[PDB]
Amino acid sequence: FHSGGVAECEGCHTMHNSLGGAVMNSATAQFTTGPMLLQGATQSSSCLNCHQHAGDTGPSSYHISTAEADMPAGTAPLQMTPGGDFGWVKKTYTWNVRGLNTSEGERKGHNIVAGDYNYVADTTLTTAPGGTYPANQLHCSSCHDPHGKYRRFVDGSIATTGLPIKNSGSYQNSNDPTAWGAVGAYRILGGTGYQPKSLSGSYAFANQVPAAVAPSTYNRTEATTQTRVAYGQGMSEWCANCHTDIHNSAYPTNLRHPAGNGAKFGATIAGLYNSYKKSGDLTGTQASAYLSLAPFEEGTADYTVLKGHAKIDDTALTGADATSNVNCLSCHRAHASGFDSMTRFNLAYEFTTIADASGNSIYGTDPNTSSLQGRSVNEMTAAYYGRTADKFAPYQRALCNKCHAKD
Amino acid sequence: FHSGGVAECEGCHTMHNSLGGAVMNSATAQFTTGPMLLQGATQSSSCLNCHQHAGDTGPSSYHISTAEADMPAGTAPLQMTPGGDFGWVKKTYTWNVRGLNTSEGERKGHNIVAGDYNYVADTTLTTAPGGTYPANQLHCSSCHDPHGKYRRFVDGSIATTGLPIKNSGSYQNSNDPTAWGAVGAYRILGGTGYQPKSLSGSYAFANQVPAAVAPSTYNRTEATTQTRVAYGQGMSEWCANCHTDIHNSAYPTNLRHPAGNGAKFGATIAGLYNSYKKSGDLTGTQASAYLSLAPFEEGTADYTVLKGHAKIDDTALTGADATSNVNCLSCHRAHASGFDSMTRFNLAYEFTTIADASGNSIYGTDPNTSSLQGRSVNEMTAAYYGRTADKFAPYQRALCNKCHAKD
Ligand code: HEC
Ligand code: HEC
Ligand code: HEC
Ligand code: HEC
Ligand code: HEC
Ligand code: HEC
Ligand code: HEC
Ligand code: HEC
Ligand code: HEC
Ligand code: HEC
Ligand code: HEC
Ligand code: HEC
Repeated sequence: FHSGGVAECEGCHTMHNSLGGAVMNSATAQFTTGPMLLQGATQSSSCLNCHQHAGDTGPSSYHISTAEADMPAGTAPLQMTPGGDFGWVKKTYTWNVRGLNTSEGERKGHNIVAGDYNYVADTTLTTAPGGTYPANQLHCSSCHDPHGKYRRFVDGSIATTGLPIKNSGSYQNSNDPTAWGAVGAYRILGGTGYQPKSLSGSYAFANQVPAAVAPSTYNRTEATTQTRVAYGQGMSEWCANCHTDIHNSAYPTNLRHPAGNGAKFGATIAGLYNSYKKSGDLTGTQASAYLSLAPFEEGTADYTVLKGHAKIDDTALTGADATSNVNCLSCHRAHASGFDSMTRFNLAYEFTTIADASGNSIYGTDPNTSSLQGRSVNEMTAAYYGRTADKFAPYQRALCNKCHAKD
Repeated sequence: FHSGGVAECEGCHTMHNSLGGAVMNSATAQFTTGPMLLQGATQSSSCLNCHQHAGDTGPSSYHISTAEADMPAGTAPLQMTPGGDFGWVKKTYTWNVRGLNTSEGERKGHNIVAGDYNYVADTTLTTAPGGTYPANQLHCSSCHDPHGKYRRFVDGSIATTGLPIKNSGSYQNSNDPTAWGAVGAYRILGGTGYQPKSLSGSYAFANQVPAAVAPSTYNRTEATTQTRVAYGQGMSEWCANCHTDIHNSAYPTNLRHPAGNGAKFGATIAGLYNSYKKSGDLTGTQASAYLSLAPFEEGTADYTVLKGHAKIDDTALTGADATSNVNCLSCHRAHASGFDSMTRFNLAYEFTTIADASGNSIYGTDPNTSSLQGRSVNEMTAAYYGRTADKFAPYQRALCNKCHAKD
């Protein structure tokens, strides 16, 4: 559809809301289209009309959210992207240990605005924490560039114009940009000047598009092999481009957890990342010890090495480096994850698992517990992207001790 | 929260000092956390933000200090732990018998550093008496391990890694360490190599974690039954691990009061411990004669016997043994006690009580006396953990004649 840049130009837009007499999208009546001539009531329904295919038997191809008619109150959202399902924003859990605990769905993700799909905007976070960016204006075109104008050339520069776009910058089986044609940006997100016309403020992006290489055929379970995304240089600065006061390139002279190009691993931290396998099983290696729940920047922009370190198979499970950096997106899965702060981690209880009597592991036996937190064992399994009770310690503590071994 | 080891990982730390837009701890402004990313101005406010619940009607659950808004100048701190309240460090008493006497609150406890709770560091004791350990650096993580790394295995060995942690080593209704999972240390204190990263000296712990079994539901008055803590082997050596020159395993070849594994009771001393009930009432027995104000090591590490001799009820009031040792923590309650040298004893006046005219006992009638020492009778009662004028002799001398009968 997109193929690096702008797409089939009626795929998202519509001109008269009519094609063969029929309404092109029933959210608005015929002979009136909607906002910015799009197919939908908002700027995100024109994304969610072929993304979010209603009716799924697993994470299929490129979809990023699951229809509400597919999920009851007993199952998890059924698409496993590196961004995660937006269906997690409509999950409010109530478990009754020593009182009650409400883990509402507002805190689990970016509440995009989509009236026809009941994606209500975030009510508690009225603006972005860090900047002045509104949450009643956040759409899918608010951080992605829907036209995909941003290119990359043979010298790695990124420009809004010049040589035309031939394919996507992600997907390691892509092509290199030539002297006659450019390759589009990684996951066509805007940068260094991007602002939608629908915004009436000084909300211009001032950070470049993040260099990374995602793997093709990425919607998968991670019970067998892990999804390695290259995450090269500018992911933390791009997340800082709208959450201004959050990133931290200098630790400590800000007293925030470091995230940026200057947020290097120590030689101590990189050894603790490579050693950690389970709780107390500090026997890991440089190679064959990687966790997608805590990635790192590997802070170069050499796309040959980035396509080398981007593989669906386990042939590229190299661990940390002393010169490796810290992502924003190390914790905080990008779209939504279902863990009350959009993080990849269960941080509301002290150990993420339960050992059943003869000591193998489970996630629990009952939603009304403190360890499992008002959900099924299948929903906690799918929240860890199909990672079952094994690959973890039986009483494994919170997974953000990966690169400190504070166990 | 902790459950033997490291906890809900945002329970003490914070990453951006923001959650739902609001500041996670108002001692530091938003988008800057504090020292070591903790919730508070110091490393102890991140302990005292859910410990020390402001507003109490007695010793409730697990709290260790009382808020200053709960105590006037007429009442005592209201939590009775085996460590004692840190509120006792802010009690300066002035009684005017033949001049005046100032019993300042610096001498009554470990002055931890907490700027938001006005716990000022100790000014007279600049370092630890016995070592070179500073008092301007003492925090709750300075003698406890805040991550609780130290484990114990099925063979009683203690290691920093190996099998993971499932529960606390204290609390006699705990579980035994299995071949698949370890039990955390007694009262998660560090040992044999513990040193915080915030210290820039050679202050490494070289003594093991003390073997003991504390009783569950311990915050209580002791007007009815006593709180028996097992206190097994290494409490005196662990207190020696930072107060180096103080402990004494060989008496006399040091001329200090003995405290250690080699500081055994004599056959004379163990008989004097069992005989002492009150002043002059030397009629006690082996069984049914125990005082929590003067415990002993019972110097084994057999945790079955230690959980046997750890009971809130009076079913385990066995007295001394000829092979029993002497704690540090026999005198000197651990956190703070309010007796000008952190001891469990009133050692500033010759008899701890007053007989009122027809000879029953009181603690006094007036703070401006020598027997009651500038405090209420209720504050002296709560300083003895709710022990009233009875259970004592009417003119009972200083309680450290328990195991000598030097009355
Ligand atoms: C100028 C006054 C007119 C009139 C009378 C019509 N158009 Fe358009 N049109 C455009 C595109 C891309 C489509 C197909 C997809 C869509 O509707 O968005 C159409 C469709 C129609 C139809 C119906 C055809 C059908 O199959 O039902 C009719 C009757 C029609 N148009 C009439 C594109 C454009 C424009 C592109 C910017 C312009 C201008 C117009 N049309 C203008 C007109
Ligand atoms: C409106 C509902 C949409 C749709 C249809 C998509 N997005 Fe996003 N997206 C964002 C970021 C930072 C990434 C990259 C994360 C990573 O690579 O680890 C993505 C990725 C995607 C994909 C590719 C699948 C993937 O996980 O890589 C797709 C198909 C996709 N998006 C579609 C950022 C955002 C937002 C930032 C606040 C917003 C809103 C959206 N995306 C919205 C949408
Ligand atoms: C990389 C540059 C970023 C950005 C833009 C954000 N984070 Fe974090 N975050 C983490 C945790 C554990 C929480 C919840 C508790 C806490 O704040 O300590 C958060 C919270 C946020 C928010 C606000 C959410 C809210 O409910 O108010 C925002 C806007 C945010 N983050 C942005 C954890 C981490 C990390 C773990 C080590 C990493 C790295 C980052 N976040 C990085 C970023
Ligand atoms: C910062 C204000 C804290 C907090 C919240 C706690 N401590 Fe301590 N502690 C120390 C020792 C040697 C013990 C065991 C004493 C015994 O078992 O007899 C304890 C015990 C505790 C407990 C359990 C309650 C109890 O009395 O057993 C709790 C909840 C607790 N602590 C919390 C030693 C120290 C210190 C040594 C100088 C420092 C400082 C602190 N603790 C600080 C704190
Ligand atoms: C880089 C991909 C980013 C990460 C990681 C996060 N963001 Fe955002 N963000 C924006 C707004 C207006 C909000 C409030 C709306 C809402 O919360 O639904 C947020 C919120 C978050 C949150 C908190 C989610 C919660 O409700 O608890 C997290 C953890 C988060 N964001 C992480 C705006 C923007 C934005 C503007 C165009 C960008 C590029 C990003 N955010 C990027 C990231
Ligand atoms: C085993 C639990 C211990 C007992 C019993 C005592 N200590 Fe300490 N200690 C340390 C410092 C730096 C000081 C000076 C700071 C201050 O006094 O507030 C102290 C002080 C004491 C005192 C005197 C209190 C007074 O002001 O009169 C007593 C009676 C005492 N300590 C008993 C340091 C440390 C430490 C370093 C990490 C450890 C493990 C201990 N102390 C342990 C014990
Ligand atoms: C609303 C304006 C959006 C946004 C923000 C995105 N899409 Fe789609 N999309 C479609 C298909 C078939 C694919 C895979 C094939 C391909 O990428 O060429 C995608 C992929 C994406 C991506 C990933 C691109 C990358 O470089 O990896 C992104 C970021 C994305 N989309 C965003 C199909 C449709 C479609 C109807 C056929 C509609 C409408 C949209 N997409 C709308 C949007
Ligand atoms: C600051 C880093 C600290 C330190 C040094 C300690 N805590 Fe806590 N604590 C909390 C709760 C609910 C309990 C009882 C339940 C349980 O122990 O699992 C405790 C208990 C302790 C202990 C005793 C442990 C033992 O093995 O007996 C100790 C030594 C201790 N704490 C030290 C709750 C909190 C909490 C917020 C919910 C905060 C923050 C802390 N604790 C912080 C600290
Ligand atoms: C889906 C991937 C789209 C395709 C294909 C095209 N457009 Fe688009 N457009 C899309 C969105 C989600 C928005 C809203 C942005 C906002 O400001 O809210 C737009 C907007 C426009 C605009 C408005 C001005 C601007 O955004 O700067 C114009 C003029 C526009 N689009 C033109 C346009 C053309 C010419 C396209 C085909 C070659 C085209 N769009 C395709 C989503 C999508
Ligand atoms: C409260 C009980 C805490 C929890 C839960 C976690 N941490 Fe912690 N941490 C805590 C304190 C009081 C301190 C200060 C120690 C000092 O040196 O002053 C720390 C410190 C750290 C550090 C610094 C390095 C070090 O102390 O050796 C790190 C890297 C750290 N903490 C990591 C960490 C992780 C990964 C945690 C959750 C799994 C975690 N901490 C929880 C108190 C508490
Ligand atoms: C992919 C790496 C990564 C993960 C995930 C991560 N951290 Fe860290 N953390 C680091 C690095 C690197 C440092 C900097 C160490 C240094 O400066 O020596 C650091 C520093 C810290 C510090 C300050 C320590 C110091 O020495 O000053 C704290 C506290 C901390 N992290 C907490 C956390 C918490 C809590 C989590 C779980 C939410 C977490 N981290 C997850 C990599 C990580
Ligand atoms: C729980 C036991 C315990 C308590 C409390 C205790 N002592 Fe002792 N004390 C002993 C033991 C055991 C010895 C060693 C006796 C021996 O070596 O024969 C001893 C020895 C002594 C000695 C040396 C006696 C000798 O024979 O050499 C003195 C003096 C002394 N203690 C004073 C005190 C004082 C003063 C207090 C009150 C602060 C006190 N003790 C509290 C147990 C205790």
